[PDB]
Amino acid sequence: RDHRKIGKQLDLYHMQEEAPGMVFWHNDGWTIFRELEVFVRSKLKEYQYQEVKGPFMMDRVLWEKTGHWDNYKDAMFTTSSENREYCIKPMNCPGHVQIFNQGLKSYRDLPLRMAEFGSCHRNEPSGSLHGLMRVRGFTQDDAHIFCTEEQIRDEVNGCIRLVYDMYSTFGFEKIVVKLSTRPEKRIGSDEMWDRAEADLAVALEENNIPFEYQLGEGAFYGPKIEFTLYDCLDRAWQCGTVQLDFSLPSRLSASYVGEDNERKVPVMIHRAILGSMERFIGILTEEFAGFFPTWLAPVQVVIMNITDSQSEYVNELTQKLSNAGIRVKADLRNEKIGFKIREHTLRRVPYMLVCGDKEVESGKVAVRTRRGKDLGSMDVNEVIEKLQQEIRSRSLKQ
Amino acid sequence: RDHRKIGKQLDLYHMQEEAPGMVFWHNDGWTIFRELEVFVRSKLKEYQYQEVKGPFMMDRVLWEKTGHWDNYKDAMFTTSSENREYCIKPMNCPGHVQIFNQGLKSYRDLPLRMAEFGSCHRNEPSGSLHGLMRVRGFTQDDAHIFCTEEQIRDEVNGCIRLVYDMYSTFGFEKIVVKLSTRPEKRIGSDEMWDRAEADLAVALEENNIPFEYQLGEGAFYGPKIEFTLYDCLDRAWQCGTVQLDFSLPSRLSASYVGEDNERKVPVMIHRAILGSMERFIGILTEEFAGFFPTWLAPVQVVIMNITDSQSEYVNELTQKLSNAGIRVKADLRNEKIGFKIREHTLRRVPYMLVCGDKEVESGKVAVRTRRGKDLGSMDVNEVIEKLQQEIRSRSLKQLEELEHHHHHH
Ligand SMILES: Cc1nc(N)c2ccc(-c3cccc(S(=O)(=O)NC(=O)[C@@H](N)[C@@H](C)O)c3)cc2n1
Ligand SMILES: Cc1nc(N)c2ccc(-c3cccc(S(=O)(=O)NC(=O)[C@@H](N)[C@@H](C)O)c3)cc2n1
Ligand SMILES: [Zn+2]
Ligand SMILES: [Zn+2]
Repeated sequence: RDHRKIGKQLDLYHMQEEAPGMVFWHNDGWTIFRELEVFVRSKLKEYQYQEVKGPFMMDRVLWEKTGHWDNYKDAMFTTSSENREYCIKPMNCPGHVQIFNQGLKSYRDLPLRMAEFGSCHRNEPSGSLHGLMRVRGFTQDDAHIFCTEEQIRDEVNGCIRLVYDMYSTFGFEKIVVKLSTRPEKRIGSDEMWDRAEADLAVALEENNIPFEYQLGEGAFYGPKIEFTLYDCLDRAWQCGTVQLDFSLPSRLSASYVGEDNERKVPVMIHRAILGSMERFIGILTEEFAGFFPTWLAPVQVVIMNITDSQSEYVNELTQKLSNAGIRVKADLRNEKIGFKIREHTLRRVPYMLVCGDKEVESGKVAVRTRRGKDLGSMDVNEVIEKLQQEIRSRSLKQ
Repeated sequence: RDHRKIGKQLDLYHMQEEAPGMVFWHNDGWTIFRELEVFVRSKLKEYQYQEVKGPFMMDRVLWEKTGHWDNYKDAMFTTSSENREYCIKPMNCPGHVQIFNQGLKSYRDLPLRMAEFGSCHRNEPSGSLHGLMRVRGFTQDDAHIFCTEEQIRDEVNGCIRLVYDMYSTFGFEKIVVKLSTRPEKRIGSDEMWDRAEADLAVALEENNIPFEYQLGEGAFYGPKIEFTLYDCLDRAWQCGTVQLDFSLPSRLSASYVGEDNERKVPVMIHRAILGSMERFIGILTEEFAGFFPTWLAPVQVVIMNITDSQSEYVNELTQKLSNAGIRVKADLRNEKIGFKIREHTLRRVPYMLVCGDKEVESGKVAVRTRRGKDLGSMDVNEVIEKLQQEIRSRSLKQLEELEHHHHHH
């Protein structure tokens, strides 16, 4: 099952030829995107990240300094104003360094972990575009960690642990790791590349991760660990990535005062855990075949009446569920109850609550699921507490 | 005092010449921006809005169809790929209509209220840029409501109610209101403009809102109610706006099946309540002189020790307040208590919890505020519950406080 077909059926998003590779998130798909942002934020809270927002575009001059112009030119969208040329950012790193560069820094500030849900644009050839997997405008759950050489091992280990921690929520059984080494066009010395590739290879082995080399596929600024997930057709897609950069901070004049009073350039680790939100949503859509776990489901509960005799009770329950923080809708249409149930089932709404006269008298609800399971009559507070528990725990099934 | 000065003082954001009019949001300014998004979302929910995201760019051909190319050329950034020209969006409306246009719509689907925190770029001349108030890249708390002619009154009224509801949280109740009428360069017939302008005036009148006309200041596609807020120099900034558009939906082939199975074109109401997030933060910054309400404050509480002896205790408390959902920092430095209070007052931190030996003993904290007020010792759990309530109610004013700092009484 193809995320593009499911995305249309569940009204998640669309794309059009007036904007190739550019996603229009509809309400329900955007709800998924936002829930993923909430999840990421909760994880970055524990791991102590800042969260920032950089500018959408910056002077071409700045992208010339980083090496992006010489090593990344063809991917970049450019625009002009008042005789100055700007690049729409294809990466968030240079903006993060700009923010790091505001205010004197010392060893006391390191490791400084700086995250952003960063909108990137990369001008992918149109013949290479595919659904949500390969687009031109996407958002990374990005971060750059500024640290000392002595902190590299712990900080890279932290990124690796974050990947497996977050991925375990979604239950991925196939996670293939690649180590992508020096590409033909690059910055930094061969010596720097030797150290950076060895640091990543050793980090993988210390974490007991079998990996394969992907020769020549590293970033222009540094080698990359890539966490690869697989779509329905078993095509490989880079999702999480951890990269070691001994070059950009220097090109952008980043420095701090060390514990020993020597002013030094910080090491920068680049990482994304999900990768791009769009691609990760494509993956989840296929992985679950549109049956999103309850915490991610655009609409968690639909409550239906049999006739308008139960309209008032249905409205009351809907407000009660909604105030409990559940994404709930009332379906009060003059349609047969079996017509309503089938519609919400096909929409993959996890839970459907049916209210007939028996339910109104008892203060209960008849509960069924999108898999056709019939949970019978349940008391309203019990369904609320069960749902709240499954949402709060981000449970994989139930 | 200017929001740009306070912005530096509180490390909210900065700007550089490498990106004129593009904001770099630091952690603490982004915290305020994010909390405003949460607040607006709470209202989108209550008022029954979808929330969507349109793409940054779309073909110039589409922008030509709207009348934006003729009427809005100067302000648009363009870029190209594979011999096709794209406009970076200056508004979110055309993207919303593209979403509406997916799948057959019926009168049953109306009113359809579609919100977006919509990132816009407008190529403002560099000479007229001004801090956060006038930038090139900004985010509107935007929405378009697609409705029938019979629904206009209720839907415009709903937007007006939403403006006063949201502004009341900040203590803005006496709002200056203008009705901006047809500009010299416009689309749509005189008849359509007469109607749209009357509809907005009747809505204001029905709501007992005094207003003035502002001739020729309407959007190219429709007239605008404008809600003005003032900065420290009493300069008038457009914040909230509610607009009536009988032109764009037809230009972009929007339709729905009416009750007699006839094809109809939806009316579109545009509105932003805060305006742009950047401009609204600038306004709040100046209005409160950086004394943001606790729910918005980048750092809500600072816990400080006197000597090394209380460091262990402060850390326990910081962890405890942090698990309770409060934005809290520890200040463990070898500095005098008064030195710390002055710093965190300049940082506008609502509450400062002072921990000496006697506090370690009794499991309590000595509470001070950024307004110089000594609130005595309180129990940790008492402080937590009171902060939680101040945050959840989005209270304008602090514990035991009559009047928050605000420039306009
Ligand atoms: C053209 C195109 N289309 C997509 N759909 C894409 C989807 C995802 C990615 C992608 C996502 C995360 C990371 C990277 S990366 O280039 O390997 N790395 C970076 O960008 C780093 N600067 C970042 C992790 O700090 C790339 C890149 C894409 N590029
Ligand atoms: C150039 C520039 N710089 C800013 N800082 C700006 C800050 C805010 C605004 C602004 C905010 C809200 C609304 C409008 S508007 O042009 O009047 N109206 C619209 O854009 C409508 N399409 C929308 C409300 O649906 C404009 C426009 C700005 N333009
Ligand atoms: Zn990066
Ligand atoms: Zn609009």
